[PDB]
Amino acid sequence: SGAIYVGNYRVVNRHLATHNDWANLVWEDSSRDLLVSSTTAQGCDTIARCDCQTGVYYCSSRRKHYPVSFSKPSLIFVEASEYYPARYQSHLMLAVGHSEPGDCGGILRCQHGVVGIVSTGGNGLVGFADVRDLLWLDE
Ligand SMILES: COc1ccncc1CC(=O)N1CCC[C@@H](C(N)=O)C1
Ligand SMILES: [Zn+2]
Repeated sequence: SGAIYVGNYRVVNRHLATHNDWANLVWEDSSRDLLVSSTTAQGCDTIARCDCQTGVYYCSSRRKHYPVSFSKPSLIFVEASEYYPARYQSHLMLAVGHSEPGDCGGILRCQHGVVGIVSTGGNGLVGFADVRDLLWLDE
């Protein structure tokens, strides 16, 4: 679990979005596993605007943060779940690192701010849904 709170928006994994998220829907993209909903309270997370390929992510299944090198956002094949059939997930960045399904939502951050959130994993890899291209989150 986990979310990013920026201005009047909450960014979550689309597969973990709640009824309140879908009733206050701003934007969603199944191909990215992202959903953004509106909030009443103001958020203070800073979104990174950069091409960093190194950062730190939170891993809830280890109660730890790990430093990683990650790939640039791209289309990557992802196995089926109860949420999606097998498909290419877009804007996904991969790194070598531990993850489990409940780790989705953990933040990846560089020195500039929030880069994205854990969205996939398996076989010792972890994948993060990028948010740095969503320039509208700041206005
Ligand atoms: C962090 O995720 C995991 C890690 C290890 N084994 C499995 C997982 C779970 C996983 O990959 N999922 C969860 C359901 C949505 C899927 C998607 N984005 O299409 C990804
Ligand atoms: Zn950066």
